[PDB]
Amino acid sequence: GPLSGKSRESKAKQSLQWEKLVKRSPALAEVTLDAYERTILSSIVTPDEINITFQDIGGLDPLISDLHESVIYPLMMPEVYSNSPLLQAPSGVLLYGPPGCGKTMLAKALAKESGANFISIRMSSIMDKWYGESNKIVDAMFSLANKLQPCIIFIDQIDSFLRERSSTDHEVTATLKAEFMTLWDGLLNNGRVMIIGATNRINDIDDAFLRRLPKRFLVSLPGSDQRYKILSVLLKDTKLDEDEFDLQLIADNTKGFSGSDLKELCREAALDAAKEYIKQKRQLILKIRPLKTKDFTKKLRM
Amino acid sequence: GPLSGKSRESKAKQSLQWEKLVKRSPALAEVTLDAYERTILSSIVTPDEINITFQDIGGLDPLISDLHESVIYPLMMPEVYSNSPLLQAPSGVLLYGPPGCGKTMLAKALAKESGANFISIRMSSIMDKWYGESNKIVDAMFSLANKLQPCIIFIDQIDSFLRERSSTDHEVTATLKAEFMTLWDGLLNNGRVMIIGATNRINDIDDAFLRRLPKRFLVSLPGSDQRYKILSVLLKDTKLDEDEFDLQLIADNTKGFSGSDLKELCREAALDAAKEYIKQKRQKIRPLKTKDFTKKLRM
Amino acid sequence: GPLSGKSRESKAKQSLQWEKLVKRSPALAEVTLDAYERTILSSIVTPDEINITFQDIGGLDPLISDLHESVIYPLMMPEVYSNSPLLQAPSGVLLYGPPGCGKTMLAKALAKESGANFISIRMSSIMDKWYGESNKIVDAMFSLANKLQPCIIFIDQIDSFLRERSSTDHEVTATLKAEFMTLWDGLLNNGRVMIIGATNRINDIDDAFLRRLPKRFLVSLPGSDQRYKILSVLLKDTKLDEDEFDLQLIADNTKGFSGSDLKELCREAALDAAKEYIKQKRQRPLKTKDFTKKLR
Amino acid sequence: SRESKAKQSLQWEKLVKRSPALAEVTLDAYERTILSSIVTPDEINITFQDIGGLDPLISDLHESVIYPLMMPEVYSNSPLLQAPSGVLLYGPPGCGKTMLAKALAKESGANFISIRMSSIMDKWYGESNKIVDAMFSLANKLQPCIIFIDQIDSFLRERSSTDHEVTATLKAEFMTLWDGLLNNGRVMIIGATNRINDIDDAFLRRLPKRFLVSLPGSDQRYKILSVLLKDTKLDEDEFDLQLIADNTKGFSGSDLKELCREAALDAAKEYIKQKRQRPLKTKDFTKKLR
Amino acid sequence: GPLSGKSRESKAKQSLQWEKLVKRSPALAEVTLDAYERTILSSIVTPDEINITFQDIGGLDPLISDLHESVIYPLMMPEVYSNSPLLQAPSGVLLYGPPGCGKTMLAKALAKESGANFISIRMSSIMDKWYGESNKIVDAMFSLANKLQPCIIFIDQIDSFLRERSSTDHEVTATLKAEFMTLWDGLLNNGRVMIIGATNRINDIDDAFLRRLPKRFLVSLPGSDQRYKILSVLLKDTKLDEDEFDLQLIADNTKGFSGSDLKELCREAALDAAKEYIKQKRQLSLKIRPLKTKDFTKKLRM
Amino acid sequence: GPLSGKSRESKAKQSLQWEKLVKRSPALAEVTLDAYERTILSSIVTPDEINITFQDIGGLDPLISDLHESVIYPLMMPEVYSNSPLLQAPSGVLLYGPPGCGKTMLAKALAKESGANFISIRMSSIMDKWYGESNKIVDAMFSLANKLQPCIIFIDQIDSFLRERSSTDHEVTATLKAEFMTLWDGLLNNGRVMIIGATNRINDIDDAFLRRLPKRFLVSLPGSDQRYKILSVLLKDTKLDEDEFDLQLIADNTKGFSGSDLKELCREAALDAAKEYIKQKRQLSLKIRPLKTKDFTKKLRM
Ligand SMILES: Nc1ncnc2c1ncn2[C@@H]1O[C@H](COP(=O)(O)OP(=O)(O)OP(=O)(O)O)[C@@H](O)[C@H]1O
Ligand SMILES: Nc1ncnc2c1ncn2[C@@H]1O[C@H](COP(=O)(O)OP(=O)(O)OP(=O)(O)O)[C@@H](O)[C@H]1O
Ligand SMILES: Nc1ncnc2c1ncn2[C@@H]1O[C@H](COP(=O)(O)OP(=O)(O)OP(=O)(O)O)[C@@H](O)[C@H]1O
Ligand SMILES: Nc1ncnc2c1ncn2[C@@H]1O[C@H](COP(=O)(O)OP(=O)(O)OP(=O)(O)O)[C@@H](O)[C@H]1O
Ligand SMILES: Nc1ncnc2c1ncn2[C@@H]1O[C@H](COP(=O)(O)OP(=O)(O)OP(=O)(O)O)[C@@H](O)[C@H]1O
Ligand SMILES: [Mg+2]
Ligand SMILES: [Mg+2]
Ligand SMILES: [Mg+2]
Ligand SMILES: [Mg+2]
Ligand SMILES: [Mg+2]
Ligand SMILES: [Mg+2]
Repeated sequence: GPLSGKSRESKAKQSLQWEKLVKRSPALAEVTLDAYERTILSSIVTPDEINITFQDIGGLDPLISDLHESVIYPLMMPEVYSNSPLLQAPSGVLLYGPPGCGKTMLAKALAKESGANFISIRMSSIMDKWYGESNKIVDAMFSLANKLQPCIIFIDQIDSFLRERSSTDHEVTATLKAEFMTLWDGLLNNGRVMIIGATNRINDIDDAFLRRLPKRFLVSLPGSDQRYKILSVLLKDTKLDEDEFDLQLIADNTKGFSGSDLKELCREAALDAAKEYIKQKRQLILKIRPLKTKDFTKKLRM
Repeated sequence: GPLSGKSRESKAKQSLQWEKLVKRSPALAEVTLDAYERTILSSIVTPDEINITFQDIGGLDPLISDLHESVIYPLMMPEVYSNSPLLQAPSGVLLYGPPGCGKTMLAKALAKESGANFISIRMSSIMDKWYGESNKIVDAMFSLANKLQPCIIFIDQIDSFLRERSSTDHEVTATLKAEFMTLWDGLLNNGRVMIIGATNRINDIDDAFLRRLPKRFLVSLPGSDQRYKILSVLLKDTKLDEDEFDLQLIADNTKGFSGSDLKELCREAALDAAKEYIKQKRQKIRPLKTKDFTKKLRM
Repeated sequence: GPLSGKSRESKAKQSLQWEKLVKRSPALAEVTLDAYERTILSSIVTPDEINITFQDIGGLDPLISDLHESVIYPLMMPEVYSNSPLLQAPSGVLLYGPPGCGKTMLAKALAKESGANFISIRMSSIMDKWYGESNKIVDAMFSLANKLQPCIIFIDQIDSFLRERSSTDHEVTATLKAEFMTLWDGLLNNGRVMIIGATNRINDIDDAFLRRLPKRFLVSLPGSDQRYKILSVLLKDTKLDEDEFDLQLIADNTKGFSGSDLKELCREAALDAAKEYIKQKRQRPLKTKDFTKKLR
Repeated sequence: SRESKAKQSLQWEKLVKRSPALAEVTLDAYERTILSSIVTPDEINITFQDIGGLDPLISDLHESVIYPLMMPEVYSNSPLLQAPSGVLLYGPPGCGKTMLAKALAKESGANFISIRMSSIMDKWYGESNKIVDAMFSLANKLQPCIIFIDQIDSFLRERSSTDHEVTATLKAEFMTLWDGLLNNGRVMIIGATNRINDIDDAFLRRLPKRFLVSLPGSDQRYKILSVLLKDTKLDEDEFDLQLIADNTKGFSGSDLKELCREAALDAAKEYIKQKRQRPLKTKDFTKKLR
Repeated sequence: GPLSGKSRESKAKQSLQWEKLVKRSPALAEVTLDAYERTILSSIVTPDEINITFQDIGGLDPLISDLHESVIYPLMMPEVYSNSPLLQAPSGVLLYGPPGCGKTMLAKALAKESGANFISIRMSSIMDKWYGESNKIVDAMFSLANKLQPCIIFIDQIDSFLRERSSTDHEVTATLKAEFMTLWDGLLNNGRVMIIGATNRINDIDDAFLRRLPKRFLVSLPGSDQRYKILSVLLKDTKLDEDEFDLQLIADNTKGFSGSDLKELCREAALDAAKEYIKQKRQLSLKIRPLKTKDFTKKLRM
Repeated sequence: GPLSGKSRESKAKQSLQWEKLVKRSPALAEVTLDAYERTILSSIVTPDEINITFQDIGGLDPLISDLHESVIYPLMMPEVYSNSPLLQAPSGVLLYGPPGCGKTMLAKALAKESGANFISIRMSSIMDKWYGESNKIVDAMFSLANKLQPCIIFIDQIDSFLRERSSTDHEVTATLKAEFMTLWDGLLNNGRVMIIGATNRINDIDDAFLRRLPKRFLVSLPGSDQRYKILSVLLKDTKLDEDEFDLQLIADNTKGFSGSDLKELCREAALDAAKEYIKQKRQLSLKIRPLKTKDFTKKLRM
């Protein structure tokens, strides 16, 4: 058994994740897991833990539709695509581009809406100082993904785990990467198991690992209409002026703005728009003023 | 388990920090911690460890007000800002500018007055020779900040921690930076956790790491009025001449002077003004005059 | 495990330095040190190791007086300077100027006669190939300097230690310098701890690192009176003829002439004045003629 | 490597053979790595007597280097009579700075660290600085020590921000250990170079005694020719060494050695041909010159 | 019940060693031994087992004399040294240095000529998988050494038995080392019991164990005169040509050679010198050819 | 006894090897063994298990002769070498060099022709997860090698065992190496026991272990004549065309080829020559085809 994951809170988290998985998939109750796979179970992300929905992603509607029709529907609905063997889901999916464009939000929406079991694994859980523990951890990760047959394995910042191999790499790290390469695509074919990765450095990933991510989505910087959609999504459920507000000017004048930059701009604009409301409530501890174009003009450069 | 948290002095420091945190926040007694989180607990900076007040900072009054209204109140008073989802605290805060302008001063004031639990982590504690211990250290730091729900993780000199990723980066360093990037903004959203960093080289920070510091404060070189306020703050509770001392001359003639430079100038002026009293004591302090400050100023 | 000690000679040196520190300051016997702090302990210079005092430095009398009144008395006498918040010792001290002007011996006299526990770190001990050990070494150094509360950390040739940070800098060195800047002036204030450096390239020092050295002493090339004082200091307990010796002329003829060069000139004058005496030993007082013979 | 450890054992054996008191001295691993670069008088075949044309320079070098470092008891009356911290042998190339270093290593017999930049330089982080520290510590342990760095202008070049990090830190550590607070014993580092101006002033101060081994004069060239042409048959009537010395104008020691070697080979060429199947004269010397 | 030495041959060896000890010391017949002490008795080195004499060690005459005057005579002749309490033998002796210099030769000479009962214990005879057996083995070893009152306990390669303690040490190893420390120098003072140890890595030994070895002997690499003495000892009772052999030249040109290296060189030189005699004996010249210098030069790098 | 000797087929193998040893040496009937010695018995290589003859090794005739007169004859014929005490067999033999040059062939020929009892033991059978079992295993290994008095303890890849000692070594591994050092050359002298090692990285062996291997054979890369002899002995009992096959050129162009490389080249050339005959045999020319230079050169680089 793995020496890590023996904590009482760890066991409680594993039991909680297993109960959630069994509640979502009743057929999962007949599946028995190893101790290593039970340790991997703590990295499962349920739909509940995610508050991001595909409707909360703006400016990526063609990308969202392509991701659905090429990733989610083949993986989650194999009966429709069973007519031809070339209609299967890809073994790997890579979301790459400049930071802040929505790769992590797309991964969150995949965790929430796809319906596939999701493992958001981090390298802290994979790495272990003891000999041979990391290889068994990856083996358990792949075996658990095979057991929860429609599974997605997510590795955020995948350019570090799947970095280019070299002689200067650590022996345990190199063996771990080789084991991941073998289990990803080897003699024993996986089931409906997909490894989804998000990264900013596309060229830092090993060629043998980039080959295992054949479906690549370029979440690039948003355009003017894309920025308008992102701003409309961010400024949803937030009151805006019916006459003075002009979202087109904000979308056009945010040249070279990522989604996170637009989120910070919206947060700042809402803060200085409601400053009067926080001033009133701080004395106690009316209504928040609808957002105006001018509030965006002060914190933008024209 | 972890490494370097097993020393008796280290365990005593962890127990002291946990006791201070529980005393400050009585609801924190029910929180249980892993051994890695206990190791991170030695990096906790409590308000009693900081002697620096927000009123002890001069020349940054609009910066202090903006930092308050956009950082502290959304983080520490979510009930006021709960009406709208866009009124939340920033994911990260960067205090960047020329050295000596008061970035560490603002960080100390945040550690003392914000009321947020504060972790001042240094990369000596994060780094570990053993394999995979540093990634677990990062994960423990983030989980501890999540448990102490209004937490601020402070990383002084964040340009080295968040350096731009390269193919020549060390494998442990690169995996550590990727793990910090994932936990900073990933699938599992953090609570009221904000990472505050101070740096002189903002360009050395990675673009994806500058992404996670969306609220940026430029603590630039002080102006004439800013120098006036800084020198007035430094010379507080220190005797000054009523008629023979003029401070506007010192503020105007200290062109291109940071707060540290003004502190050193004030220290030298006090030293060679009270040298006579020091010589008498070695065997009252004279009021400070503007002639003394002109003596120590090259102009 | 710092991997820098763990040797019989290293452990013996560390125990010797700790015994000397406890003998100098009896209050240190209750202080417990970590393994990394014990590794740092080997770089500690006790006053008995230094054979140079303040009376062996000449031509820099107002620099010695200013260094005393601005470094030693604020640091070693807190009760005298406790009246005002602007009378504390500096967080850093920089000795800069042309080489051979008297900065290394000034640091020697600081290690000998100031009274503070003295740490003369060389970058080789700090530079460790293993991951994260250099930063732990720096942290242990700062914690040990805080434990021995009156302390001075000396970095000779601080220009390369505190060089300007760049993208071409190694990752371990960049984190080392960042950790040094954090512990030098960060959230956790140091005690009576200051960092003193002697260098010849002040411009090579990083601006943020130069900021942490606010009390900067400029040791320039000596003047005529300064060179005369240096020659008088270098010629003590030696035979000088009353009528023949003219030290003033030797002082003026040494234009642009450093203290190390003054030592070299004095040692060459002694050599070619006592050549006959040492030849008789194997088998003449110092005058202006022999000094001007070596000079040009 | 096995060969490196064998070389270290070789040098250690030779040094304890010369100095019986060195058996109790313990060495660090980096100290043994430095000891691998230590040369001995046995492998050097050049004597101070073989240094012709530099008699006044040889006498001054002896008086300022050999005796104050080998006889502390004679010079113990005055601290100013001690050996210098560094000695620089600068001048035009081919004048015999390297052979001066070999004669210094041989006749003095000191523990000679004839060390190079390649042995100091290492790819791993912090290795070169530890190498320099162990070099100076080993020089402190073997108290009669001279450290030689041939072509020291490249090693002690002017410091700049353009310099690489590792070599700049290396130069800073060498600067610290050359004259620092932990004062060395009878340790003296000697450099031979052709570009004295290329050496940093901070390193210039650390070689206070300098040696200008210059272009030989007519008498100096005659002494060089007389010294290097020993154990050779010369016809008394035919030979005229003064004319040969006066003919070579502006010729370095290396040029004189090459000219004499060419003349001797041309003289002995006939004999070699006969073996396969004559004394040296002024005509062969004058014919080679243009 | 020690569960070791239960075999018939081990019991026979124990009985033979006890008989030899009783023959050597007639007063030893009154001593009754426990079963664990009988198990320790298998490690007794009676001097007839050793063939090495002190004379058989060359180049260590000052070391041999110092070892005698400071180790053997204070231990074996306490009547002479009983005038002052500071003249007793040390509680431990460490022989350290590069391998092949003669530490085991000195230990063999001590086993053969000192006259002290010698126990050459090994880690296999100490370690036991059963609980608490190894500590009882060490206790029996110390009690037996006390019973055979002039005794020497030898632990070859002592850097492994007395390695530096750590929290990563095995429980039985840490308990064993603590028990050895307690019995070595504790409340109950030992008799004329000395723990002589030979090692190559003195720095690997624990500081608390190096303390219990206060008399340290450095058997370093031999010098030219020392190598000449070693070669003279090794080439004794061997035919060498008077006119042709030059031992001094071989001693100079065997630079950086340990005693074992010189032994191997002498063996190879004698082999290639006598090869003719072996070639003549295999057919079944005459007498063995006396060894000359060239037989050593051909096997030397020089 | 340990857990290794409790298996049924392991006990059968041990009984078979003991029967073979008694059949080869009739004096071995009276010798009895401990349980650990019986487990060591399973690592003993009988000469009939080896199909490699000293004549099967080509190009190493000077090395084979030197190995014989310096290693085998002193060990196997002590009556001939008993006139001089310096003619004994070395305590250790090291075969080092680039891989594929014939070190394992030399060890096989030593196992089959030398006549010594051969212990070719691997480190898995030495290592044990239990406390102190590895030390007892090596102690029984040396005791058994002493009982079968002419014995060879061969450890292939001797660099992994006998590696340079370090503080990062496992405690059981460190005690194992120390026990091997003590039994190899300690107080209790071994009989005609010699440890033969084969390795590629001679520098990885510890200095104290390299000392215990004084006789060293450098099996370097074959030269032109050496490669000619290796190809001649590899192409034995094989039909070769007298007129067309010129082995000298094939020996000339295999620059840098080891013995394994020449073996693979010969195998490929033989397969290419016999492809037609083998295809014909699968359907059932009718005779084998003599080898030619063209088949060897087509696999080679001119
Ligand atoms: N398409 C989008 N629509 C609305 N908001 C977005 C979009 N993309 C990004 N954001 C905002 O940016 C923030 C972070 O985005 P995200 O973490 O997905 O970036 P990323 O492209 O994955 O970069 P990184 O790989 O560095 O995390 C989110 O909190 C979100 O509010
Ligand atoms: N704005 C200010 N008002 C008053 N004092 C100041 C100010 N800025 C700096 N100082 C003085 O300078 C000292 C150090 O300042 P601080 O460490 O905050 O500089 P910094 O901007 O963080 O630069 P660095 O990041 O290089 O440390 C403080 O002790 C403080 O007394
Ligand atoms: N002011 C002085 N009085 C007497 N001797 C001096 C003086 N300055 C330098 N010296 C001589 O120089 C040596 C000390 O070196 P010094 O302190 O000059 O180095 P430095 O100025 O720090 O230059 P660097 O930074 O290159 O080390 C002593 O041996 C001493 O003889
Ligand atoms: N001083 C010596 N005189 C004669 N022979 C020696 C001497 N030292 C070593 N030898 C030869 O070396 C062989 C083994 O030496 P020994 O085992 O004593 O080495 P060691 O120093 O104990 O190294 P290790 O601890 O690795 O065994 C002996 O058989 C002996 O022939
Ligand atoms: N001299 C030789 N004559 C004939 N065949 C040889 C010779 N040397 C090697 N070979 C062939 O090489 C093969 C490999 O065995 P070999 O003895 O070369 O291993 P080795 O040299 O010890 O290399 P390693 O160290 O990798 O085991 C053998 O099957 C043998 O057929
Ligand atoms: Mg992301
Ligand atoms: Mg700061
Ligand atoms: Mg200096
Ligand atoms: Mg031994
Ligand atoms: Mg005790
Ligand atoms: Mg093999």
